[PDB]
Amino acid sequence: MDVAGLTDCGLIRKSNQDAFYIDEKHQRFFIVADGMGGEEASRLAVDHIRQYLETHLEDLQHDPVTLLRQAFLAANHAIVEQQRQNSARADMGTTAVVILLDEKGDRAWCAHVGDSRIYRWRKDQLQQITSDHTWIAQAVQLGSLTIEQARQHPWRHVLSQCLGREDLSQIDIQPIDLEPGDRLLLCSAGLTEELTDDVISIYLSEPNVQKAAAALVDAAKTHGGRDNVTVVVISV
Ligand SMILES: [Ca+2]
Ligand SMILES: [Ca+2]
Ligand SMILES: [Mg+2]
Ligand SMILES: [Mg+2]
Repeated sequence: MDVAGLTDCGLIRKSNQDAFYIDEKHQRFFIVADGMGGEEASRLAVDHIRQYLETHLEDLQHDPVTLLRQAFLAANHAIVEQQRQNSARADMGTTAVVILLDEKGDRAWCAHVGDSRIYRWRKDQLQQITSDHTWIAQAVQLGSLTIEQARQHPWRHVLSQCLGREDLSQIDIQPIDLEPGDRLLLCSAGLTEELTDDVISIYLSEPNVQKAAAALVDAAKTHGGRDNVTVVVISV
């Protein structure tokens, strides 16, 4: 498999509070986080999830749901501890999206908290796997609010879940089976606020994943680059 990752401050923001990690050694897991002390929070999330998976993958890869829940909870606690040991950054928080591949490499466990996304691409069609933890997306799902005005709503990106909360309740985890030639995309909402799914799907069709990742970021900036933007692209 091939993988590429890229983060960019974008054209407007003063600093980049997104972070990411790719397991380049063994290609087992991939992480993107979007902070909001947001830089501390996203860095804690990425580091703690990485270290937890590195440590427990061997023992727990047979129970990926428990492994992922425990990794996310470790990150959550680390952020909450720093909130307590820090009045200034008392409300710091971050999203996270994680893919953990099984040993064989043709199943991706997708885990997330927040409005960063995982997508799967296949033969020029793109599917969003994760459902945003936003008050707005919850409306579209269970009630009155179309994707039409939801994508236009001003509270579009207010989070209903984030890492860094004592009362973290929801960690969404689901498996997806993979076929050769599939692409997986982990991204912060800096990408999807600028690029429609149709546009994203085109850049993902670029055979070279390093080129696809760079093109996605460049495209997000050419479209306005209003926020930090991070992508990880995996070719199966
Ligand atoms: Ca942010
Ligand atoms: Ca954001
Ligand atoms: Mg097959
Ligand atoms: Mg724009």
